[PDB]
Amino acid sequence: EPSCRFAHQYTQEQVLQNPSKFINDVLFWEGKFHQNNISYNSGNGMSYDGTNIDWVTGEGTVKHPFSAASKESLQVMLYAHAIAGSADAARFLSPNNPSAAPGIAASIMDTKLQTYLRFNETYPGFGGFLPWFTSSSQDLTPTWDWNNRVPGLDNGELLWAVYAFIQAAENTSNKSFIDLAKKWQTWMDYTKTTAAHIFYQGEGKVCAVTDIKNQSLPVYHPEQTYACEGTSYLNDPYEGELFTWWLQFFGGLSDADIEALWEYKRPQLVSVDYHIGNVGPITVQKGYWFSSHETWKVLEMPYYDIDIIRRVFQNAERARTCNSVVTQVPGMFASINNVTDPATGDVVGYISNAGIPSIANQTIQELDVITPYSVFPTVLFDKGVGMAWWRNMAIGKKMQNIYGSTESTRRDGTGVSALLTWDSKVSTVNAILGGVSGLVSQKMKAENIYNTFVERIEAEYSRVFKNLKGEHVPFCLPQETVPDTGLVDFTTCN
Ligand SMILES: *[C@@H]1O[C@H](CO)[C@@H](O)[C@H](O)[C@H]1NC(C)=O
Ligand SMILES: *[C@@H]1O[C@H](CO)[C@@H](O)[C@H](O)[C@H]1NC(C)=O
Ligand SMILES: *[C@@H]1O[C@H](CO)[C@@H](O)[C@H](O)[C@H]1NC(C)=O
Repeated sequence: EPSCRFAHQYTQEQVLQNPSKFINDVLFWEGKFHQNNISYNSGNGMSYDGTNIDWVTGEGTVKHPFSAASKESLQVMLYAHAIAGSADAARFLSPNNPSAAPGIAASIMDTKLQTYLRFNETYPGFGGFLPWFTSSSQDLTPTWDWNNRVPGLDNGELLWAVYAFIQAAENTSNKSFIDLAKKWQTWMDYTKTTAAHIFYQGEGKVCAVTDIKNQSLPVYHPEQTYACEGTSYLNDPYEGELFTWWLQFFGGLSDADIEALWEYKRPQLVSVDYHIGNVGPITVQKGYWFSSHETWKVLEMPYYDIDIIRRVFQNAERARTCNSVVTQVPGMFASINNVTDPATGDVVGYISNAGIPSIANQTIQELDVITPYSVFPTVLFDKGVGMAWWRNMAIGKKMQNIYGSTESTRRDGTGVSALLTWDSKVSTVNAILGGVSGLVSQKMKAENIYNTFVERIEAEYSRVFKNLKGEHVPFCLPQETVPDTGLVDFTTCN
């Protein structure tokens, strides 16, 4: 029912007055991203990173034929909600027939698993993990750059997503769905047997990227070797922390090695105070860039069951929203694709370093490009405020399309990334659905690792964050709009 260009059909206050109505429109159009040759390959059930859309028409043109376990995790998390019978996930997957959404998720995940297993057979050296892959043909291949290279961070995200999906499928008591869950449990369980050998160097050091001698050789072939790429380790509180937990619970590490994981991580967990103009001080967890993307872990594991953690991450959103108000930015910041050059149709590059410099490890930042998915952590705390920010960016010229929100816009409104990706779109969807931490905590409790998670993560956070300021500072609403400088809405979405 909703118009493609629904964002400017609402006022800001109307979004706050009824977030659910607005979200219902959001989910409908976000759902249109979920099509063959747009966001995934229906032949092998594998994600594509996304696709370019035509500068003028806003229709799919040039797909990204590659993806990674990180995008897989967004797709899988959605399917976890869909198979559990979530009405919102159904709005996304199957709006004209909600009752079919579980079956669609089940079918694709069946097809997907087959593809994962063919990849494992052909490339056993990955030990059941996924590199960046080409998904445009029936069988997966590593992208050229990712031959014999496997990232811990991305796989950590996928593994907890699959963990959630398994629980969701089994919660249905549908024997078909339970059988599917058990096959996925086998896939997931295999990674437990290889994780430490592939990614754990020792003394609490976990490879960010592991270099494989030869991906064609089995994990324990007499010639096979694994080594960390350089001295980049998963040692910080951002997305890589999901993989830390994988090693801890399932990797077969000693108690001394588990202690070493958290000890080596401790110096990267830091309390800092945001304070600009009359906003703050607000005590936050120091970010890498304080890109929204860095908070991803809270959607996969029940971090927010711990009050000190919930309070620290709530503070993040006080800082994030109000920072944009005080610096007069009509959106918020996250790692994102740069604008499209209209003459070529090509994205001009990728902007990793977009966040909030004053509360970041990396202070050298590009802040000319804003993105709707920057709201996903705000959405977890306050759907209304999250969606108000989302709306403010989506009303920018060309920032809605027939597949939902557009990747990104310049904050001065002189350029747009004419692109769709899972990262810029379905991150937000998964935040709207409340993450999968609920499903995960159920399975964690059943497998008696929940109490360990809570004890450990409360200890680590409570040791650093002792004297919170700014907890009285309300979330801020957008005060500036994206300038209209002559860009024209897509002809299929105006
Ligand atoms: C992956 O391949 C290895 C080695 O051929 C095999 O032992 C393992 O069972 C496979 N993984 C799964 C989940 O079937
Ligand atoms: C990697 O192992 C495969 C499988 O035996 C072998 O055929 C291939 O030549 C190896 N690659 C290199 C560069 O040694
Ligand atoms: C993004 O594009 C702008 C021009 O629109 C350019 O000045 C900037 O350096 C680009 N950044 C990246 C990281 O590609």
